[PDB]
Amino acid sequence: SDAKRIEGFTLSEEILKSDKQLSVDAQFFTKPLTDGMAIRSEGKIYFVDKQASLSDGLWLVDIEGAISIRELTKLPGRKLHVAGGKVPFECGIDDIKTLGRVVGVYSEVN
Amino acid sequence: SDAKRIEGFTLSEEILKSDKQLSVDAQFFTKPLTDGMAIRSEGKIYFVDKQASLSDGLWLVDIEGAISIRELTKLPGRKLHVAGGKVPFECGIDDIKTLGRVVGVYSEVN
Amino acid sequence: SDAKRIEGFTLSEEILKSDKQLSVDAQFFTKPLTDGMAIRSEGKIYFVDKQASLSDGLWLVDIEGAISIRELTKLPGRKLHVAGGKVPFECGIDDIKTLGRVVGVYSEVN
Amino acid sequence: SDAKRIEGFTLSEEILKSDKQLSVDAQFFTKPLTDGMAIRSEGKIYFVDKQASLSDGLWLVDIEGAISIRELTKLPGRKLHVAGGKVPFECGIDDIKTLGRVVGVYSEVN
Amino acid sequence: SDAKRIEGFTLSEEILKSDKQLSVDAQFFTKPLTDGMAIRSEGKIYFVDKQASLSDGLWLVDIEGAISIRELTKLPGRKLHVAGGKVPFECGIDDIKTLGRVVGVYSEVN
Amino acid sequence: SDAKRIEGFTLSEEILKSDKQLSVDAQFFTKPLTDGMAIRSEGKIYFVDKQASLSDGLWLVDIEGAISIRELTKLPGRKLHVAGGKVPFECGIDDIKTLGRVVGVYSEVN
Amino acid sequence: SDAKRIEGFTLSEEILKSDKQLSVDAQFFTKPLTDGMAIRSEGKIYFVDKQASLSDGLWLVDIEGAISIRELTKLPGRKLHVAGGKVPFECGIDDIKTLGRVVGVYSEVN
Amino acid sequence: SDAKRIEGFTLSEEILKSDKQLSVDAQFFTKPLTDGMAIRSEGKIYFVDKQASLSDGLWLVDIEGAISIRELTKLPGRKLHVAGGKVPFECGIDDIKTLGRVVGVYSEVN
Amino acid sequence: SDAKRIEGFTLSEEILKSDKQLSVDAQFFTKPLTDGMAIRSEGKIYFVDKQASLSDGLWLVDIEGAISIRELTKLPGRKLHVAGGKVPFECGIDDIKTLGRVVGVYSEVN
Amino acid sequence: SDAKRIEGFTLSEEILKSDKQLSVDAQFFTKPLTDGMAIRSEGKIYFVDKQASLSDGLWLVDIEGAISIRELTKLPGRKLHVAGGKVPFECGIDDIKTLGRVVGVYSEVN
Amino acid sequence: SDAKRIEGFTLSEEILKSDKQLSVDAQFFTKPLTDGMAIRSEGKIYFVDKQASLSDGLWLVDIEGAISIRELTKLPGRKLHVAGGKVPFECGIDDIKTLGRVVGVYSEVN
Amino acid sequence: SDAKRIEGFTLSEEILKSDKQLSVDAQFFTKPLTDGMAIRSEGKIYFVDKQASLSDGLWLVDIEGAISIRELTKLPGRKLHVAGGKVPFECGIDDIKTLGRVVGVYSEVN
Amino acid sequence: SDAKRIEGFTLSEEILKSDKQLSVDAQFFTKPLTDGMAIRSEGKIYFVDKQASLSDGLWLVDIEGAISIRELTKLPGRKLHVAGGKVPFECGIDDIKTLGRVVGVYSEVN
Amino acid sequence: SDAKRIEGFTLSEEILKSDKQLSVDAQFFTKPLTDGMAIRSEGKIYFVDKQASLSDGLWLVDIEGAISIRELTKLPGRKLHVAGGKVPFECGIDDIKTLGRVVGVYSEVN
Repeated sequence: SDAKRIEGFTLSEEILKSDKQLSVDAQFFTKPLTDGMAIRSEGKIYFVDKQASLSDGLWLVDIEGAISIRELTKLPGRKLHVAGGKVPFECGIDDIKTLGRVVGVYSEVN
Repeated sequence: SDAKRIEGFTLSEEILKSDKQLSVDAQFFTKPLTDGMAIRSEGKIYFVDKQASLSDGLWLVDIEGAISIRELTKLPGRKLHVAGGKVPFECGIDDIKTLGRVVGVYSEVN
Repeated sequence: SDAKRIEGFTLSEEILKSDKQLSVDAQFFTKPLTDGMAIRSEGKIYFVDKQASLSDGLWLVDIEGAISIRELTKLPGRKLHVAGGKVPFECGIDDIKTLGRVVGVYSEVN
Repeated sequence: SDAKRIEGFTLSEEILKSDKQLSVDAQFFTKPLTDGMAIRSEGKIYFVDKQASLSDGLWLVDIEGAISIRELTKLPGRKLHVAGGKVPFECGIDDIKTLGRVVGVYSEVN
Repeated sequence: SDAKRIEGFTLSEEILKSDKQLSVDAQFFTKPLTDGMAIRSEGKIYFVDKQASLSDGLWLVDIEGAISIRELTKLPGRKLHVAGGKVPFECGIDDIKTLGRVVGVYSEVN
Repeated sequence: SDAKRIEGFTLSEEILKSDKQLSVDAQFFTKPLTDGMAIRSEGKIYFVDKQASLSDGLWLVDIEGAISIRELTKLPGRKLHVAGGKVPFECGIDDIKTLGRVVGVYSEVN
Repeated sequence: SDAKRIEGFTLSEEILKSDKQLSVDAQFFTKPLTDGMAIRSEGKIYFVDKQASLSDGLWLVDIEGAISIRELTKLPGRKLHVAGGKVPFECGIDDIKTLGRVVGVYSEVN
Repeated sequence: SDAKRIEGFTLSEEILKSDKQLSVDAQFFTKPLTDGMAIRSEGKIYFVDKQASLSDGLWLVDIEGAISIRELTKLPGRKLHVAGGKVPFECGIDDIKTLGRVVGVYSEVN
Repeated sequence: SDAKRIEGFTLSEEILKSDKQLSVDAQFFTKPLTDGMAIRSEGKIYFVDKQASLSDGLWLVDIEGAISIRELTKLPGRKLHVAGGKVPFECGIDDIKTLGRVVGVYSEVN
Repeated sequence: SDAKRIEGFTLSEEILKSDKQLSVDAQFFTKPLTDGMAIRSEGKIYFVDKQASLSDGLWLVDIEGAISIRELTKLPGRKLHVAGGKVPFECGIDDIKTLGRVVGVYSEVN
Repeated sequence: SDAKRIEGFTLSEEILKSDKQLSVDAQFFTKPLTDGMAIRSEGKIYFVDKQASLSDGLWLVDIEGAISIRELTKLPGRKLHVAGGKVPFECGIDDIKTLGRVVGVYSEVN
Repeated sequence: SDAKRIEGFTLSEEILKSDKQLSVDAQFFTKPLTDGMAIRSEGKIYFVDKQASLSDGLWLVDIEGAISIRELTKLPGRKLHVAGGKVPFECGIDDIKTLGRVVGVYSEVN
Repeated sequence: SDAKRIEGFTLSEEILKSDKQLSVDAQFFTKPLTDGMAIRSEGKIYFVDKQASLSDGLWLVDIEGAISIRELTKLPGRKLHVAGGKVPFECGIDDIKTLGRVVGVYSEVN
Repeated sequence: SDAKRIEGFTLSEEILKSDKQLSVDAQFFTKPLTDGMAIRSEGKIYFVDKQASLSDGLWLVDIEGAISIRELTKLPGRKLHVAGGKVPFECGIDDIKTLGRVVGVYSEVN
C-alpha cells in the first residue's frame, strides 16, 4: 500500500555504518517519522527518530565516540541514568550525545 | 529499495479481521516469506508464515474458533503445551488449528 | 464536550442492584460502548460491555446466582479458569453465565 | 444525570497538550473537583486537582520542563522521594513544580 | 445522634454466649443491619448480619458444634474453602452451618 | 445498652474536618475514653484519645500542618521514628505535634 | 496475696510423672482454674485445665500411651491436625485422648 | 507447698504502676529471686530481678522516663543494642536506666 | 571426681563394632545412664541408653541389618517417620529395631 | 579405661564460677588437653584449652569483665570480628581477653 | 596444522539439511571423531558423533520426525527424561531415535 | 572444505604460552578473522581478534602482567568495569592492556 | 615414604576402561584399602573399595551396562534412591550392581 | 607405577608443622609439581606449589605469622580480596606472604 523509505545503517562493535535503504510502511508509526533511521543491530532493526526531544526512553547514543542503544532516564540536576549495557551508570546529559529516540523495533529472533 | 507487500489483518478480542495491506522490505526476513500475514495486535505487528510446518515456537492459532498468538511445545503423544495466555495448558495437536508461524515481530511499545 | 449516559448499578455481597445513571464521555472508550453498564463495586466503577463475545479477559459473571467480576481464561474442552476470588477454580463454560466484559475501570483508591 | 465538564489534555513524550473537553459526572469525585484537568496518557485518563496542597500521593509534575505523573513522598529537610519513572530518586521540593494531585484514574487497559 | 441497639455475645473457646446489649450508631453500617449480633472475641468486636445469604466473605460459623469466625470461599460442586484457623481446609457447604456474615469489625488492639 | 457520644471528624487530603457526632458504646474501650475523637479516614473509623501521654503507638499527628495517622517510636535523644507513610523517617519529637493516640479501629473493608 | 496450690508433674521422654505441688496465685488465670495441673517440661511450666472442652488450641495429650503437648486443630469429619512434634499429622479425634488444655505457660528460657 | 510473695505492678502506656502482691512458688526460679518484681503487661507476667548486674538479656528499662521491656546487647564502647520495640536502635549504657533483668515470663495467651 | 565406665563402639559403613571402654563422668547425664553405649561415629561420640522406651527423638537403630543413628517420629498407625539419612521415609515400627536412644553428644568438629 | 580429670565451672549471667571437677576420657581429645576447663553453660559442656594460641575459632572470652563463648576471626590490623551473641561486632585484639579455645562440646539438648 | 573435514548440515525449524563441509582441526576433539557431523543451529555449531553409544548427555535426536538437540537422562524401565525444549518430558527410549552425541560446541554469540 | 590456520596459545596460571597452530574453517567466523589467536584455556578454545577496536564485550587482557579473559564494559570517564574473575572491579581503560576480543568459543565441557 | 600401587581406570561415556596403575600412599586411607580402584573421571580421581558392603554413600555402579558414580540411599523394601545424575530415581537393589564404595576423592579442579 | 615423593606437613591452629613425606603419583598433576608440599589440614590434604607466581586462586598464606589456605583475588591498586575464613576482607598484596598455590586436593570426607 503506502511505501516509505528510510535511510538504513548497521551498528556493530559500537560503530555506526551507512547501508541499504529500507522500505517500510507508514502504518508502522503512530506518530509520523519524517527524518528517520533504520538501524540493523544484532538481529533486530531499530527505527530511530532523529528529531525527538530528550525524554525518558530508549535512545541511540554516542558516548565518547562509542555508538549504542541505551535506556535513558533523567535525574534531577541535568543528570542521566544510562542502562542497556552490562552495567548501568550515571552521568551528566552533557557527557553524552543523543542521536535520536527509538520509536519501534523489529525482531525475527524471539 | 526492495518493496514487498503483505496481506494485513488486525487481531482483537480474539477475532481476526482483514485490513490494509502492509508494505515491508524483504530484508526483514532471513528466510523468504512468500505466503505471509501481517497481524496488528495490541500495538505490535506480527509477521506470520502460513506455510510453516509444525515446530516448537510462536504461533498464530485458532482454538475452538478463538484466534490468538501462542507459544507451542510438542510433547510425546502428539500433545502440545500452549503458553501465552493467562494460564498455560496442554492438549492434543488435533484440538488446535495452526494458521502459521510467527517469523518476526515489530513493536513501537517497549 | 460529548455527554454519554450509562445505566448504573452497585455490586455488593454478590448481589447486583440498579442505581442512578452515570454520565460519562465517549472518549473513555476506544471501541464504542453502546449497551453498557457502570457497576459501582468496592470503591471502583467498572464499565461493562453486555454485547461482548466470549474472549479471555475480565468479566461480570453470574455463578449459580452469585454475581461477581472475574478473570476468565478459556481452556480446551469448553472449559474455564476462573480467577479473582480468594481461590481460583475451573469449570465448563456452561456452568457460568457471562453478563458482559469489563472494558475499563475507574478508581479513586490507589 | 449530573454532567460536569473538565478541561482535557494529552500527555505524550513528556509534553502536555490541550485537547477536547471531557464530560464527567460529579459522582466521580468524593471531594468537589472545581479546577480540574483530565489528562489522557497511555491508555488511561488521570483526573487532576490543580488546587491541591502538597501531600504524599500521585502528582502531575514538571521537572526542568518535563511533564509527568509521579508518586511523591516528603522527606525531612524539604526533600522529596520521586517514584514512577524507570528509576526513583530524591531532590528538594524546590527542584520540582507540582501542577496538581491525581484524585482519580480511569483505565480501559487492565 | 442515632442510637442503635444490637444483641451482644462473647465467643470464647468456640462457645458462643449471650451478653450485654451493645449500643452502636447506624452510621457504622452502609447497608442496614436489622437482625444483628455484636460478638466480642479476642479483643475485637465482630458485627454480624444473621440475614446474609451465602457469599464469599468472613462468616460466623458452626462446624460440628464449634463456633468460629472463618473466611469462606465457594468452590465448584457445592464446596467450600474454609480459612481463618491454624490450618485451612475444604468441605461441602452442608458440612457447615452459617450463622451470619461479618459486616464490620472493631478493634482496640492494633 | 450504654450509649456514648463522640465528636466526629473526617480526614482527607491531610485535612481534618468536623463532622457528625458518632454514637458508640463504652464497651468499645477497655480504658475510659473521655475526651475522644472519631476520625473517618479511608473506609475506617479511628477512635482517638486526645488525653494520651506520648508512648510508642499509632497516633493522630500534625506535621507542619499536615494531619495524618502514623506509628511513632521513641528513639534516644528525644527523637522519633515515623512510619505509616510511603517512606518512614526520623525527626525530633518537637518537630511534630501529637493530637492523640488511636485506641481502636473500626473497619468494614477487610 | 492469694495463694493457690496446683498438683505438679514432670513430662519427660513422653512419660508423665507426679511431683511436688506448685504454689501459684489466682491472678495467673483470667478464667478460674479449678482442676488443674502444672507440668514441668523442658525448662517450662505448662498450666493445664483438665476440665476443658475440646477446642482448637494447645493440649496435653496421650497418643497410644505417649504423653505430649500438641496444638490441635479440628477438621471436618471428626478429624484433627496435630502439630508440635517434628512432623505434623492428621488423625481422628478418637485416635487420641485429651488430658486438658494449656491455659498458660511459664518460662525461664527465652 | 512453698508460698513466696513478690511485689506486683502493671506496665501500660509505658507507665509502671504498683499493684496487688503476687503469690508465687520458689520453684519458679532456679536462682533465688530475693528482691523481685512481678510486672503484669499485655496478658503476660514478667518476673524481674532488681539485683541483676548488666548482662545480655531481657530487661525492664527506663529510657528518658518511659518504662519498657527490652532486649539488651552490649556493644564495644559502653554501647547498647536495644531491641523489642517496633524499631531497634543503639545508644550508650548511660543513656538508659536498667531496673532489673527478666528472669521468667508467664503467659496465658499463646 | 566421679569416674564412670561405658562399653564403647565405633559405627562405620553401617557396621557396629565393639571397642575400648570409655571413661565418662556421671555429671554428663541428667538421668542416670545405667546400661549405656558410647558410639564413635564420624568424629562424634553418641551416648546411648539401651533401656529407653520408644519416644520421639534421636535413636540408634537397625534396619534390615544396617546400623545407623536416626531421628524417629511416631505417626498414627504404629508408624514411623525416619530422618537423618539423605532421604527421609516412613515405615511401621515393626520394620525397624531400636537399639537405644541418644541421650547426649560429644563433638570435637564444629 | 583412661580416666582424666578436668577443672569444672559454670557460666551463667556472664559470670564464670568454679564447680565440681569433671571426669573425662583422653579419647575425647585428638590433641592432648593438659590445662583444661570444662564449662557447663546452658545445657552444654564446653571443653576449653587455656594454653591455645590465638587463631580463628570458638573462644571463651572476657570482654570488659563479661565472660562468654564467642566465634573469633582475625581481621587485618590486629582486629577481630566477634560473633556468637545477638549482634556481631568488631574491635581490637587488645579490647578483649582470651581465656582459652573451645576444643570440644558435649550436649544433651539437640 | 592438522586439517580435518566434517560433513556439514543446518538444523532449522526442526528440519536437518545437508550443507557445506566444515574444516576443523583434530585438536578440537580429545577422543577421535571419525564419523562426525557439524550442525549449524541458531548461531552455534554442534559437533556430533554418529557412533556414540547411549549415555546421559547432549544428543542430536529424532522424535516423531522432528529433529533437535536434547539432554537425555536414562531412567529405570528403559525410560528417558528429555530436556532442552521449553518443557521437559519423559518417554521410552524406543519412542525416540538418537542420531549421535554432541561432543563439542562452538559459539560466536555469548 | 576451506582450511584456515590460526596461531595457537594456552593460557594457564595467567601466563600465555605459544603452542601448536590450529586448523579452523573460515565458516567459523561471520566477520573475517585475519589476525587471530586460538587460546586454549580450561577446556575451552577462545578465538580472539587481535585487531578489534575497544568495544563492550569479552576480551583477552593483560593487567599488570597478568593475562586473562574478562568481560569489559566502558563507563564514562575512560573507565572500565572488569568482570569474569571472582570479584569484579573498575579501573581506567589505560590501567589495562587489551590483546584482542573473543569472537567465538568452542567447548567440549557443557 | 609408604608407596602403594592401585589398579587405575578411566570412566568416560559411561564406559570403564583399564589404565595405568597409580601410585598412592597408604596415608590417603584411614581404613586399609586392599583391593582398590582409582577411577579417573572428569578431572577427578575416585578411589573405590571393591570389598565394601552395601551402605548409604557414594558408589561406583553398573546399571544395565552403564557405569557411573552415584549416591545410594537404602529405602524400606530393598529399594534404592539413586542420585548423582541429572535426575534422581528409585529402584530395587537388585536392579543395580555395585562395584565398590568411593572412599576418597582427589581433584585438581575447584 | 610412577611414584613421587612430596614433603609433608600438617596445618593446625594456624601453625604449620613438618611431618612424614607423602608418596603420590605424578599423574595427580597436569603441570609438573617440582617443589611441592602436601599439607594435611582438617581431614583433607592440600597439594601446594611453592614456585607458583601470584595469580587468582587458592593459596597457602602467612598473614602476620598465621598460616592458612585462602582464596585470593587481585584488585586494582596492588590489593587483595581474601576469602576462606569466616569473614572475607581486603588488604595490600604486601600485607600478606604467599607460600604457594593449591594445585590439588584430596579428601576422604564428602
